[PDB]
Amino acid sequence: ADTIVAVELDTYPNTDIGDPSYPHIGIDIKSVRSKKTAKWNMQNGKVGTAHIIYNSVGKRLSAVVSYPNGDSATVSYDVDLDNVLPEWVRVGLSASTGLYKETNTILSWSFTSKLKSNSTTNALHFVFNQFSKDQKDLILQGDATTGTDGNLELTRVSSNGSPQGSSVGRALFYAPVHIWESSAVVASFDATFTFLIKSSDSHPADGIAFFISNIDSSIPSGSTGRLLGLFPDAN
Amino acid sequence: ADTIVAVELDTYPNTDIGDPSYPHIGIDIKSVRSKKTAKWNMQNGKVGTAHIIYNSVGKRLSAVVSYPNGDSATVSYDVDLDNVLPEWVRVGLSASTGLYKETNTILSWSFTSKLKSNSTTNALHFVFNQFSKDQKDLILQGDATTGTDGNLELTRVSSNGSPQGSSVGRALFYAPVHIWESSAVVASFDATFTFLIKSSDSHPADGIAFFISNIDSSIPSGSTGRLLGLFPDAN
Amino acid sequence: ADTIVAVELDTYPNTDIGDPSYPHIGIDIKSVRSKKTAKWNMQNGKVGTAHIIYNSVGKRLSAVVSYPNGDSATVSYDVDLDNVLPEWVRVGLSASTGLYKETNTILSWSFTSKLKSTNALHFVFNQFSKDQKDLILQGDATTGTDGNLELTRVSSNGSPQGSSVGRALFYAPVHIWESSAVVASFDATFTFLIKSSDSHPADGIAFFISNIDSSIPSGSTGRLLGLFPDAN
Amino acid sequence: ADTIVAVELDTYPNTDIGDPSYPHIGIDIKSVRSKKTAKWNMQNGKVGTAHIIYNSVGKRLSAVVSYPNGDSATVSYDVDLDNVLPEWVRVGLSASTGLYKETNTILSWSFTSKLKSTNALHFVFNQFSKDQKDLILQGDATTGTDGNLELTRVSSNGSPQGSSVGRALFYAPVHIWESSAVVASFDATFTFLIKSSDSHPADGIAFFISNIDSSIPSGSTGRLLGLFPDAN
Ligand SMILES: O=C(O)COc1ccc(Cl)cc1Cl
Ligand SMILES: O=C(O)COc1ccc(Cl)cc1Cl
Ligand SMILES: [Ca+2]
Ligand SMILES: [Ca+2]
Ligand SMILES: [Ca+2]
Ligand SMILES: [Ca+2]
Ligand SMILES: [Cl-]
Ligand SMILES: [Cl-]
Ligand SMILES: [Cl-]
Ligand SMILES: [Cl-]
Ligand SMILES: [Cl-]
Ligand SMILES: [Cl-]
Ligand SMILES: [Cl-]
Ligand SMILES: [Cl-]
Ligand SMILES: [Mn+2]
Ligand SMILES: [Mn+2]
Ligand SMILES: [Mn+2]
Ligand SMILES: [Mn+2]
Repeated sequence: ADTIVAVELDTYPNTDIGDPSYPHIGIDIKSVRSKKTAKWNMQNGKVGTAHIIYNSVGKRLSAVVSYPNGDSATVSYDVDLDNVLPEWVRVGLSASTGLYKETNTILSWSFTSKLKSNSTTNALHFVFNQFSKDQKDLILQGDATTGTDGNLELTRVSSNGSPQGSSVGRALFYAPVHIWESSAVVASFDATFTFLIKSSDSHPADGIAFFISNIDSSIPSGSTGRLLGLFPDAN
Repeated sequence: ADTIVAVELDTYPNTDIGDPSYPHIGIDIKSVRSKKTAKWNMQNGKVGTAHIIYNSVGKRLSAVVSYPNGDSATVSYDVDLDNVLPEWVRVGLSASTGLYKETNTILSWSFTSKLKSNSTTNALHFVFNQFSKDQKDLILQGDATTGTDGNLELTRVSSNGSPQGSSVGRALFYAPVHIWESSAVVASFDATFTFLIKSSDSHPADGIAFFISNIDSSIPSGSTGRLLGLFPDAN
Repeated sequence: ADTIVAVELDTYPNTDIGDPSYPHIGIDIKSVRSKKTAKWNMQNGKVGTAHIIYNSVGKRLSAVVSYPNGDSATVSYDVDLDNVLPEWVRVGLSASTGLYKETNTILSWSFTSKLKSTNALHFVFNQFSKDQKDLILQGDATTGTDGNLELTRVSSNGSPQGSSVGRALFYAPVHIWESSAVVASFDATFTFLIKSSDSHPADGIAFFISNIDSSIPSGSTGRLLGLFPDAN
Repeated sequence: ADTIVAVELDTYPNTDIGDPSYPHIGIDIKSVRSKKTAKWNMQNGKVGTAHIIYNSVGKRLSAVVSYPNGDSATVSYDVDLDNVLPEWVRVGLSASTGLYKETNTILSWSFTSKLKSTNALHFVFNQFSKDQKDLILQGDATTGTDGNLELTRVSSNGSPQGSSVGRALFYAPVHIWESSAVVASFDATFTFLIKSSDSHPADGIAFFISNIDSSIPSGSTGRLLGLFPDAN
């Protein structure tokens, strides 16, 4: 199976598999059953921003999701990712729908990774504030598409604009990322994305995640719905 | 009194005032008596590197000090600096000597502060990899000088190069820094400096600190030696 | 007198002192009579963006001003700024009104200077604060609670006032060149909103680089854009 | 054929194909016969640094190569690279030897591309890894355990070999221009160590920008620097 570290924006409470009974942000270490969650008020049709932060000194993976009116949710988890991730990874965004559905629109995405030693460094930084129709530095998987409106649609949307159910899609940056290296004194990464989740359903579902995977990661078969395109099962 | 948050590279164990019985790196929140320390092997005459990291999501102030042979010490402390620091600060480097002495030479210093909200930001970044004789964007205090060798000598050195006792000096960046702001979702800062501590004494003393202070901070009277130019007393 | 290098966004043609007969962007080296200009269609009430670029290798000072519909004006001038500026400088934004007027609202400003062989300064304001401790405000310039920097005076009911001048300078001096550096470069970007109900908007906005102790020259409202004591 | 824009650090004068009669730095636009050159004193066994700078406003491609004693050579060429390069590219380093030889050791490489109206790519290698998954190595190029990138072949006892050619390309394609961008800029820096015990060092190192599927052209050792199929 793939190795997955992720931050989930989980719009649907699947209490059968350990979700809390409300929409939530979560930290996922090799399981869709978050090691840590926090209550999250997803604002239907509003543009939200997620920030994800980690470094090898503090060994704490932190995330905050916020909307323009000021409401925010935060979750942190203490973990040494050196003991979890392979040395080389790809980084990506994933989203899904199931019996319920929502747009999983990404308006922007930035990422920075640094390996530091004895000086004021190896580094990778990319930022997309507009996506292109043929975005050659992104690997799209599943239902994910980039449009001429400058956005990344992780899950399927109809020609009339409406989201579709039982959809799953992901976008990974093209280059592998050197996420740790034994001679480095500091390894850090940061990610930010902005998103627009909109639904006319009885309940929106399923959510968006930022994830870090093995370089050859692919969408697990059957990972629509509650598995967020990240995991083959709810274990 | 000034308000001080600092990371100390403490070369002399002052066990009377709560130092551990070995050289150490420490996190100082409004007291020279560190809230958290870790054992540190200072390598006499070698160039070391210190990295300091904080963000308002994880609320953990982390530091690591390392030398070219690979040895490193790390300390982290959980603290919400919003409840400690004023909104506007200056950032700086400080060092002292006492009855024992050492060179407190800074070879480079970088700093980044960011205030983020709902997007992929206000920011300040500076880096000095060489200091100038007349370094107009630095406020020097006490015995601190910049040379034509490209370094910052925080404490006094004789014409023959040898360090002097009972010395104290500091360098602050000229512009005030907006270290937190209530509408920001993320406030983060990072600092890195490289240093060369060298001594022929029976024991080196006293150490170097990176600090964040009120904008009008000055060297407390009598803060040579164990007080590291940061504090008026050992309380 | 001060030493001034500036990029001007000149909304009012003063053909009396060398302006072309249209609004224009210009490169100003120690005089308000631009060394190089390009025609500029200022879009009243729209948010524009100015990008300014220089490096000591190419020794070209370049600027472009653009609006969201894509219309843009560009101007470039070959100059070795080592021969013009003091080693240490301050960097700033300036604007003026005169007999005609406009808002000179800055929504964001960023700046980067590097000396490589690296020393570097970078700041970004995407929202300004009411009491902006790392800005030196001169003349009529204020920062509000709307996150913007108003370079010239605006009345309580929101409207711009005439014969106004104001500037904002970054607090720290900047080391703009150093003889041992292989590359000295700088870049600046700002976004602005110029709005006018006048018969003609005037006078404009500039990004400028000055001696560290620069102050608004006496009488520099109107066509002198808060930068120069005279039209020489 | 490939489409190539390059900055060459040319250690061997091939006056037969248009080189000046001295080692030189040159700007190459779709041909090995540089559009612009400048005399260059390569310092055998010393670590040098190359800085390359371009932006779509000034439309000047500039480069400087320098050593720690301060000696430097600079070359600039006015060109609109929108008219030359494909929208998407890969960026890389290339080097060759021929009948004379040298080490073509890269100690560090950084690159930044930005499209503003911002999209951006930045990478920095200050130490290379043995299995460098974000580099595409072509020809004789290898990465070691000493943290360096060896573009041409070196023998087990450390010495450079003749008629060798190798390149390293960053794994991700780069969006080097986009029609809606107001500013498209890129910058690259690399540090290198060219060492030779030969009667003359040869042939040199280049930073280059190519079509995304670029490969070493057949026969491009020696004076063609791994970039071009011929001297046209
Ligand atoms: O922050 C800055 O000053 C530079 O970023 C920008 C520049 C131009 C435009 Cl249109 C939008 C942005 Cl965010
Ligand atoms: O990392 C890079 O590629 C750029 O940084 C440098 C550039 C030139 C020199 Cl001499 C030294 C350094 Cl650290
Ligand atoms: Ca769920
Ligand atoms: Ca002590
Ligand atoms: Ca005018
Ligand atoms: Ca040649
Ligand atoms: Cl369920
Ligand atoms: Cl299952
Ligand atoms: Cl004691
Ligand atoms: Cl005391
Ligand atoms: Cl006139
Ligand atoms: Cl006059
Ligand atoms: Cl020849
Ligand atoms: Cl040929
Ligand atoms: Mn969940
Ligand atoms: Mn101590
Ligand atoms: Mn004019
Ligand atoms: Mn040549």
